[PDB]
Amino acid sequence: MELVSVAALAENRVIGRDGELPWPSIPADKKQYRSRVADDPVVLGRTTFESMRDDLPGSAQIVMSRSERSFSVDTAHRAASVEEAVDIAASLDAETAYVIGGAAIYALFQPHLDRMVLSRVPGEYEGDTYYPEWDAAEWELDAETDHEGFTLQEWVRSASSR
Repeated sequence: MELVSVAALAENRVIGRDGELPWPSIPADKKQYRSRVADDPVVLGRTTFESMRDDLPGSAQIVMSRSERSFSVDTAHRAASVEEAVDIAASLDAETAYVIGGAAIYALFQPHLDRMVLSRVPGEYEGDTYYPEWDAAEWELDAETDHEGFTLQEWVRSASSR
């Protein structure tokens, strides 16, 4: 298919403070992220990647920026656009990819995703890394379910019926 974005967030829709997220990681976060993204390649920022230099996601780790390439693991690589992020994920070996995302990533990828997977986590936070708005004719609800610490949320792009 193509690629699906996977971020976790609270009040003001805050992604996190240090990198991806300000809590360390609950077992439902690192198990839903690993049965979603551990086989599949992930497209992500310098906020989320300056973290994932320690913990890596799946079969590759793509950065949407304009840096020189070459980062830390051999499964870690750099996209210049959405077209360069999809062409590098399909060049390694994959049908779908994912996205942790982003200060810029979810805000640039929103029209180009297969799905917007999200994680609704309580506790209420100050205002550092921000997520985009959600609509009704751009994307519908694929799945809503309860998880350990949060609510899982799967959004699908607009499907034709009548």
